[PDB]
Amino acid sequence: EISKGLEDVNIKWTRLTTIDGNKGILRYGGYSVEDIIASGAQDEEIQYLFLYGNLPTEQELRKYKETVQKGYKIPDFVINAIRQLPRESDAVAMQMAAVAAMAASETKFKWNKDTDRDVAAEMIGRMSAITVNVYRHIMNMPAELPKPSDSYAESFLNAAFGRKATKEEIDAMNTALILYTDHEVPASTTAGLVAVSTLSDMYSGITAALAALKGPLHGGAAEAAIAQFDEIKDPAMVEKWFNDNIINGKKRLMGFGHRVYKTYDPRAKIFKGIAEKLSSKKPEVHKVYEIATKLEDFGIKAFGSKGIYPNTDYFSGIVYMSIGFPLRNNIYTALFALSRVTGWQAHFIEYVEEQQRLIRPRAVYVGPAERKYVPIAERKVDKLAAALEHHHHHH
Amino acid sequence: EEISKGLEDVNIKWTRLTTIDGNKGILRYGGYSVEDIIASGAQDEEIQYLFLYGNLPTEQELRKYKETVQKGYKIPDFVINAIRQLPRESDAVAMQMAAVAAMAASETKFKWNKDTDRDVAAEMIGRMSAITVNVYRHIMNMPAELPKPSDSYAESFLNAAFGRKATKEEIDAMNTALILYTDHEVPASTTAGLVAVSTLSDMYSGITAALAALKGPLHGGAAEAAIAQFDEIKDPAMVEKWFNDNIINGKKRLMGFGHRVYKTYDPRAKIFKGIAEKLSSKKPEVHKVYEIATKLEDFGIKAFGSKGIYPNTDYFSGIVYMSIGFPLRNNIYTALFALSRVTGWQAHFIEYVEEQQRLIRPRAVYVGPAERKYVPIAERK
Repeated sequence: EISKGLEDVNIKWTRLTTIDGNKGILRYGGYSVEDIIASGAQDEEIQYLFLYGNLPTEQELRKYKETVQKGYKIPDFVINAIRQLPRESDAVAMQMAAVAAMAASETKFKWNKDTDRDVAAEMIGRMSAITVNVYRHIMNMPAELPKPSDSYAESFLNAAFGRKATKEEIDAMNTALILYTDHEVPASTTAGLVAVSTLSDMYSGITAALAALKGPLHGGAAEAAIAQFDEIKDPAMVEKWFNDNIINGKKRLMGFGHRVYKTYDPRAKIFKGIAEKLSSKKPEVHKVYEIATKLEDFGIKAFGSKGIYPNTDYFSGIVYMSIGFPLRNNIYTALFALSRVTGWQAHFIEYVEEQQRLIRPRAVYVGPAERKYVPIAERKVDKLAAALEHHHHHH
Repeated sequence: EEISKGLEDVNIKWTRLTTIDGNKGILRYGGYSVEDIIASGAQDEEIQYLFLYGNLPTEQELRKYKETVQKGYKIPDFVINAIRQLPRESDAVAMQMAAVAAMAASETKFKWNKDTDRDVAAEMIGRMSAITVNVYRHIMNMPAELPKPSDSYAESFLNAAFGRKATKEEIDAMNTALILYTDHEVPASTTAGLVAVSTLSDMYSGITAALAALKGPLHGGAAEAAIAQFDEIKDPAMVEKWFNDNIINGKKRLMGFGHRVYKTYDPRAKIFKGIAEKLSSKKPEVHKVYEIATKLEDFGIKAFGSKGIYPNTDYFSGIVYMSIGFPLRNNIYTALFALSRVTGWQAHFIEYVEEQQRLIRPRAVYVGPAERKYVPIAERK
């Protein structure tokens, strides 16, 4: 029997994350994300939580931040690994090309309990520097690096855009990084787990994670929802669009439904609120929000009874857009990777350090039976010669 | 709650491509034994075609196929530079990964389509040659260069890599090597790539992820490990002693022996040994390694043969590569593996996405902390 999609197959144990799909609770190391955000946590604290297993003291957090900020400095050839690419490239593909360059140069990486967390921490800073430069390259802006500031989110926004971000923007970006840190074991995490299962380096693990994330069944989810709202164009048209395209089944309602949440995504609940506030000050963005909420009611009424509700990516694009990030080049998917790099590395360490096993699944053979090899010369037989071979005079 | 450790007993897909008889020691591609394939003198292109199309090509089909592959000999300057801007101490397979990653990014119009997947794969097999040529050249501080069209892919590869006309013996050996490593089971490289294309990510990303896995020492580096082992023995008269001091006492594993499937001589090793003997005999330092290798081989077989532990493909492969002219450094042999295996990878990705597409998304068992209230940082310790 084939375990299609490895669905319901346990690839590892984890301490990091758990989801209650029926109550809609997402917990990091035991802490609910709703509680984390309501308490005003820094994303750095949640990074620390993932890498160390507990929330940091003030001093620990102070030290952790220093280590992360070392990653703000990346070599020029890593930057050039981005900028030498056609500007049309997917943003996540750009991230992949840079980390692959980085994976190649990191010849002194070793899996080691003494250094794994520092390596990962600095890499989270490098991921900010990379993402900043992916964005600038896509926008035909000069290269630049993140610099230390009061928050990791602020350092990222300010360098990405080359301006001082508002407190509200910084806060929204801080929440986004926290909300996308980890979630079960999707295809990106899984691909990375497979790579490090060979004891390949952390960077290659991330590289493989990005390769899976590039696909439209994993990446592009936040962009798809926006494209859907833009397709509707006007709020008065929502029901007509909803009828012509969703109810009769011509296309899927983007940003609805989930493999685990049979209720409202806790991440979506949080993003919706932020989306309302931030978009309210940008007339063009607020319109997208109004289209989104109007569509939301039609979706819940139609699909709510079948456990199909808004997921995290229904409103996340609107939040990113309010902050200042455009739809093009799947930039939102790159923002997802900036966040998810913490979960990825945390899972890789957990795997390699405490439950290491070479990953090597099977395939069921359903091909041709054994047959003798026929040299190319005798493969296309001359019809006339063949027919004449065992022929005799017959008239 | 049971963990499928290493996914070892999990069927991740079906395949029509490859099968192994571990008791007889037979490897079959689309029903054809590699022994029979090599004895009959097939070009690797015929085997690339067998993997991508499901049958051996006619003369006409092969001719069209070669043309598409040769288009892959021209790759953009930024793919080449994705290699050459890297430190030369970089791992060869890592250089390959960075190159394919840049390519994946530039290929913005790739779409999975039953009508075009194979032409894409064919040209990519040619690009993979172009990439490996330049990975080798960069490691050796040689100028960049591209393969040129000829009747043999193996020859186009060798002539571009070394910048000289390879002998027939060298071409044949490389052609055989490409065939022998085309596909085998579903290792971490095939698997990682399968997980990536299961999101419908592009073929190039799929290759990129496969390379990510292959870079690890539990997957890559096997040919190199065996060579390092013959070199620590240094002399052939020193073999018995080295074998007692390092193997009998369990201090290190006998490299290039044993296999998860073959409980008999690896059919790839049998073919490789013959080539290694012939090709190395003409190069004194390499011949020295072959002589160590065969002498060690006898000890291994008398000691471990009864438990079904015999020489595998990586026992002699390094000697073949060295005789052709490729050095031990930077895991170049693993890059040469990737060069061959790129056919099997793409063939598996196509088989999966076209005919058995399913998003790969396994589970993790939670064994972490129970629920706890968030504590603001002011009140910690």
